[PDB]
Amino acid sequence: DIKVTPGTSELVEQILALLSRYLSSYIHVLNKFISHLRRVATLRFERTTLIKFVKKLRFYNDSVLSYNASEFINEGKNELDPEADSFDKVILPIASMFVKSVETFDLLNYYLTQSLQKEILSKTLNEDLTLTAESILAIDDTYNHFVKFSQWMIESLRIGSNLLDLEVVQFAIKSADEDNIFLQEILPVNSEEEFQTLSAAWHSILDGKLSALDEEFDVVATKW
Amino acid sequence: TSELVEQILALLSRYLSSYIHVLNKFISHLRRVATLRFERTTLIKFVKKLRFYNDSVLSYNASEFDKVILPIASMFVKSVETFDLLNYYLTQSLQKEILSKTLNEDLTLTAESILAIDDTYNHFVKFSQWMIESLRIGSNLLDLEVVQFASEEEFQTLSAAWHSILDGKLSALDEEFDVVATKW
Repeated sequence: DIKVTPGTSELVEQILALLSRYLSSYIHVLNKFISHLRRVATLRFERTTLIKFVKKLRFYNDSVLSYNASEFINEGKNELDPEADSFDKVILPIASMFVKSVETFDLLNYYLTQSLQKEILSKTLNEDLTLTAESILAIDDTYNHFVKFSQWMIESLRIGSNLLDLEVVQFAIKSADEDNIFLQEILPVNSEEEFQTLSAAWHSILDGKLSALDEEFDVVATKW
Repeated sequence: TSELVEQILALLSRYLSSYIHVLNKFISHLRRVATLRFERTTLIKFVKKLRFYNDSVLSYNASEFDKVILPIASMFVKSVETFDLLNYYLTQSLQKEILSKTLNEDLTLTAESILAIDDTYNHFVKFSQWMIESLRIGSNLLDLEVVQFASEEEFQTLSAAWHSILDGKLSALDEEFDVVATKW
């Protein structure tokens, strides 16, 4: 139904630029932490795990920044009947990349803010090596908003399926055995113009979450 | 084509269920090794995600162009990059940590289970790469990390050969999994 226009490739690159900024922010703070952890001999193997996760995030970020949206977008001259790309089809690969990246950040956040924190305390007692409570809060907040953004893109285009579902959203749903961001906070709507508007609002909400994250990340890296 | 997508997804479900099975057993056995408490919790996080993917795939009923291929390729890519993270944690970092904390080999993986884990992974990577490239749906957003460092009958025919190769690998894997589980 909805067809791509000559502004679509721009919109896709702006959406992907947010993901690059989210990936680049972790790359930056974890590069700094991994470098500091060279001095702590008992965290040798946690350090190699974090380096694994960083290599992956850099891989995703390098892929996002290499994507030439134009290559994958066939416009018309003005709705070339059978050949202008459908909008939902142009967004699907982007939503797919968001979903895969969100599920990585779910695993990495849990390692970095739960498991590792306890392990660092258990091995060293050293609160200087831990994240601040405000950084964990900002990590969780940003993650929840990228998850909701991703749900928003997918459901507003009706491109959703079991294969594009996020763990945390399905978990919140299934917790229907009884400020509820993922939940029956539903969504509906209806043209590329209307998509562009809501994605302009989301861009601004995500850009604010990311500046806050960066600020907390700058503060914690003070300790190192 | 419908029963072909169900065949491809079933291989993915078998790969996922096989890890779910052996890690559920590992996690149980770690239940009372206090020095391994927070490692056990990270494994539980990974298993919960593999369970989630598996349930997703099993619930998916093939009944719906780009809007069929791409969610499926997307699922394989996302599953593979996860097993890439989990294999590294499970066969490298955690193995060393286990040796460092316990001082013995009673909880480690066999050298053979590790070879099987890596062999299956490498075959799922080549399989995923083969499908995506042959179906000409490749993009930076579907690339696999590891592939960076390292014709109408066509699809049907190679699918068949891969289904046979993978079925074997999966069977070898699950063999080595039973072997390490008896070791514990």
